[PDB]
Order: sequence, then C-alpha cells, then structure tokens
Amino acid sequence: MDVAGLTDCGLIRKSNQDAFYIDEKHQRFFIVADGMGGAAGGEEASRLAVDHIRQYLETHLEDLQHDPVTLLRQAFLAANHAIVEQQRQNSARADMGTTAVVILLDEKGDRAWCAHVGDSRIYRWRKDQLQQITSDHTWIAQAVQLGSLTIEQARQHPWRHVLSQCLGREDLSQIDIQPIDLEPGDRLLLCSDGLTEELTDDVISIYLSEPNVQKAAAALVDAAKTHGGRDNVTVVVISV
Ligand SMILES: [Ca+2]
Ligand SMILES: [Ca+2]
Ligand SMILES: [Ca+2]
Ligand SMILES: [Ca+2]
Repeated sequence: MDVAGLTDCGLIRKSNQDAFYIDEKHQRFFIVADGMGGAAGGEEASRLAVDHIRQYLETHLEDLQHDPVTLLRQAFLAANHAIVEQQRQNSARADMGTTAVVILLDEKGDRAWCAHVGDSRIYRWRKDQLQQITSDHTWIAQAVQLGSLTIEQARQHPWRHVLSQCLGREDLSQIDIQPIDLEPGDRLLLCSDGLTEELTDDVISIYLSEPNVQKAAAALVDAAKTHGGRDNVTVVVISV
C-alpha cells in the first residue's frame, strides 16, 4: 500500500491554513484539515485538529479498533475541545475553526472508516469510477440534497463558502462516520476544497488513474493551480 500527501498555498492565498498527516509507520490512518479564522489563524485550528486526532488515534487504536465509530467520534471531540479551549481562552482567535476528513483502515486493510466534519472530502476511485464518499457540511449542499434549490447550479450562490459544521464549535453534534469496503487497485483521496473548487470530478479521476501516487498527488496540486489556485490545496492519495 503506497501513500502520498502534499499541500500548497495556491496562487492567491499568502499563507496555508490547511494541514495533513499520514501515519507513515503503520499506514492505519490519514488526516486532512482545512482551517479558517484570522490573527492567525486558522492554521492554529487545523494544526490542533490534526495533532489531536492523530494522538487520540495513536493512544486508543489498540483498545478501540473493534469499535471504530466510537473511536473516531472521541478523536474528533478531543480535537473539537482542544480548539474550543484555545478559543475560550484567546479572544483574537475566538472564531477559528477547521474542517477535518479522516480515513481509518481496519487492521486487515479491506475496510476503511471515513469520518468528516466540513467540506473537505473523501473520494474512492475504483476501475475508472470515481465516487465521493462524504457529503459536504455546507448549507447549499444540504439544500440540493433536500431539495429544492436542487440546481447544481449550487455554487456560485454566495455560500458555497459557508459551512454547516466545523471543528471548533461548542455546538458540535454531527460527525459523519461511514465504512467503505476496499479492493486491490482502489485509490483513496482526502482533499481540502482547494482541490475541488478548481478541479471537476472528471479531471480528478484522470489524475487518480496514475498508478504512481507520488506523481498523482503532485499532478493534482499542479492542476489545481493551473486552473486558478484560488485557495490552499491539500491532497492525500492512497493506493490500496
Ligand atoms: Ca481555509
Ligand atoms: Ca467551500
Ligand atoms: Ca479551503
Ligand atoms: Ca478556476
């Protein structure tokens, strides 16, 4: 199983508030976070999220891998509290927040638990078929899903940019957690919306077809900038 990860400012943003982590030693879990907030930032929130989810998983994986939904929920809440605590304390960064998408693999490696809060995404790629696993926690996504406003078509409405869920909120209840089964040759992609605001699903699928995940990850980031690079962009590419 090969894995590559990459982050980039883009061509507009002066700093990168994205963060990611790959479990290089054991390849059990993978994390991408997209921060927001100034003063700064932002980068604080997404760093906290990645660090706390990582440390919670590291500590409790042995004990709780039989119950991944409980494990992932507690990891996310650990992250959420760490951010809220740094908020409640610090006035300037009181509104800092971040997305997170996490993949946790079962020990066997045939099953992946996908957990997320926000509009960062997880995709699975299998035999030239690209499938978005996570559903965006945005107002307009959840609108289209209902509907109406089921024109897609969705953005550009003003938001688009506005999240219905993010880490760093005392009012956090919804954490989406779902299992997906894996097959040899599948690719997994974790990405911030810096990727998917620039690249259509069709384009992403092309780049995920490259067996070399190092080249694939670099291609994705490079393509996102060619198309505009209006935001921070982060990708983690996993070959199953
Ligand atoms: Ca951001
Ligand atoms: Ca967005
Ligand atoms: Ca973003
Ligand atoms: Ca563009």
